[PDB]
Amino acid sequence: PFFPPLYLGGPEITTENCEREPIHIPGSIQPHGALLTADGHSGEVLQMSLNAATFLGQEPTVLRGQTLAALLPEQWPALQAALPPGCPDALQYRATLDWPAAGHLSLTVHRVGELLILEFEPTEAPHALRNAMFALESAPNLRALAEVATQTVRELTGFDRVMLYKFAPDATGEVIAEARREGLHAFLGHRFPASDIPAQARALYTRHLLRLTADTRAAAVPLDPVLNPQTNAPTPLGGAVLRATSPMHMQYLRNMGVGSSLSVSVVVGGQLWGLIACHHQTPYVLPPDLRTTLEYLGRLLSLQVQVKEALEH
Amino acid sequence: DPLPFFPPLYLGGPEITTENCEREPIHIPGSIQPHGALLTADGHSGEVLQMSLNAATFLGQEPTVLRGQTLAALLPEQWPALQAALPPGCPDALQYRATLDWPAAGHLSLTVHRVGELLILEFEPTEPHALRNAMFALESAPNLRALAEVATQTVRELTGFDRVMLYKFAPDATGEVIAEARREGLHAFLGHRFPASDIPAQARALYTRHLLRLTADTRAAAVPLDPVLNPQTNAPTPLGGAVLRATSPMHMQYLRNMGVGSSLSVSVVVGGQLWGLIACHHQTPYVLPPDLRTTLEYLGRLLSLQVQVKEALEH
Ligand SMILES: *C/C=C1/C(=C/c2[nH]c(/C=C3[NH+]=C(/C=C4\NC(=O)C(C=C)=C4C)C(C)=C\3CCC(=O)O)c(CCC(=O)O)c2C)NC(=O)[C@H]1C
Ligand SMILES: *C/C=C1/C(=C/c2[nH]c(/C=C3[NH+]=C(/C=C4\NC(=O)C(C=C)=C4C)C(C)=C\3CCC(=O)O)c(CCC(=O)O)c2C)NC(=O)[C@H]1C
Repeated sequence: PFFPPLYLGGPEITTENCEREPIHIPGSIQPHGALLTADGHSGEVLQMSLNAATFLGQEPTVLRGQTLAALLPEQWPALQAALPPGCPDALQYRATLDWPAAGHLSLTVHRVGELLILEFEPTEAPHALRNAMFALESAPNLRALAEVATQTVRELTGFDRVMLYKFAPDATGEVIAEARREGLHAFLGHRFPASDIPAQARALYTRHLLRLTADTRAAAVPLDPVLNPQTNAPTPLGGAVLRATSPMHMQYLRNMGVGSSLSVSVVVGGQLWGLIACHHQTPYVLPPDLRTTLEYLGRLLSLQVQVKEALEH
Repeated sequence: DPLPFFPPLYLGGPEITTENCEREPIHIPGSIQPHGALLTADGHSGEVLQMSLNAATFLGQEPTVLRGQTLAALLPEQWPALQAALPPGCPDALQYRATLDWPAAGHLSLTVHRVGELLILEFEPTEPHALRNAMFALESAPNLRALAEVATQTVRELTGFDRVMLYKFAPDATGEVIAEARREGLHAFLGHRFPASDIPAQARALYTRHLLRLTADTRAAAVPLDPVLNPQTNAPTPLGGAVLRATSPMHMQYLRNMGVGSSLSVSVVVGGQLWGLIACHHQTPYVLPPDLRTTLEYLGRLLSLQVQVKEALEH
């Protein structure tokens, strides 16, 4: 099972008890965006991120009483239809708000039980994803596929290091491809132990396919209240992208000199086959539309990985 | 019985009947549909070899001035990118896409692929989160039928076609409409099954490699290539990879009896085999711009993944 979260008085994590930290309920978000939680029937704002006022331009109390109906007039019916009660929590709906305070905000929503979870991020507004698509499909073999993948992500994103990391039967990992800026250590062809990705994370990532950490020195921003009023229990945030990262992982990233990280699941036959992993040496907020392209590449790559191992076995 | 291709009409081959369908060489019609323009050019030197007769009106240049320059002089910014994305020896399914600003014709969608030592270049006029939301809605479908229904309804909402079907093949190559989303007043095709000779066996081999094709006007005349034969070889030009390829006149007649003016279709390919077809009908002529087609090409890949995922939850 899991320990209780810190903010509920559970034990601090060490390298003895990695497999039991409760990552999906850290009660906080990364600061490049804002998070609200709302009631699925009334649309009543229940929890908000302490930085909401920044992105939404709203007096702190005004929000925690208001309703999505009133708060997002055009979006609120779309949310009802898009996310019916009973739908999986992996289902996301996104729209773009041309919001008064901040030019354009990206809105992504999904439902956990009776709770909707809204995330707000700055956004903006050609053929590389189509070109990348055919380039993945014309690769002769798994090795060539892997090199095209990492190189494509690197040209689309500018990350300093993009690796394709591949799982072995006993959760042992290996870097089979890597595109990187000049002058970095090379992680190509290395293997790492199975505890580097603990079992409770491996389950979450077969379900939700993208996660990121935009700044490894930034402090988390708490939800308020931290417990869901509906349940007086921790809000599950496993599916939110703004979800705050475990401090045990952020400490490992600083020991490496990494300012920003992103990763994408490659799920083959209902099992996590590997990851597209991105390093950057400095902080880096990847804009939602660009992330969506990596989301597409994850499904493309997942399909082609199966095609290409089939022509070996 | 499977039989090898007739020579094309313009090399003295016979005309086609219900008796010799599987023998029409559909990959070398020697012509394009008129809503765009097609050039061919030597893979290495860049010399322009063939062009469709209509290429003057889409590119605003005399045919002889166009043929007298190399791609390095006609598309200076694109030629080096053309060389890097389509190296010699690469498969003919590998495509490269770029948008152009052309003086006379506005914004131009350039799609390139290579066949042998020949670069084929197609030019078409080109013009929020629907795809992303569509992607998530496809993956949360409980089951195959739900998935079929979401897919055909998404595709209609994105294109507006009168009738969008998901057509699934059986082991003996018969087919059955397993889902459709159609316009009020149209008669359903849901549940009908059709014989194996409705898609002949030379077309099934073509449709596993190239994944999307379309007829924009069932009543337009084809636009010839000029010259019709490749000066490289004095053999016909492989146009099998070209979305601008003109359609067999046999199939264009079947559609006019149906009252159909426009046709599009996307292959769903599973385990290296053609699992089925996303098929779209329209009663009037109808041209879908290339960036919109790209969204359909993405969905055809996503659906192929999702179908496997759904079938494996089924034993
Ligand atoms: C006592 C627990 C430890 C631990 C926990 C932990 N690790 C993750 C996530 C990841 N760890 C990864 C391992 C690597 N990243 C690299 O860059 C390299 C080498 C180049 C390795 C071997 C990876 C790829 C992830 C994925 C997450 C991501 O995208 O960054 C978590 C999950 C945190 C969360 O879900 O919020 C946790 C709890 N890691 C250890 O090394 C031990 C000390
Ligand atoms: C003697 C040859 C005949 C023939 C030729 C032919 N047919 C195709 C391609 C297709 N035929 C299809 C059949 C149907 N279309 C429909 O709308 C329905 C029912 C709703 C059916 C049963 C389909 C789906 C295709 C694929 C292409 C498309 O969807 O438009 C070809 C290939 C054309 C080419 O690649 O250039 C050919 C040569 N059809 C016959 O029925 C016989 C008489």
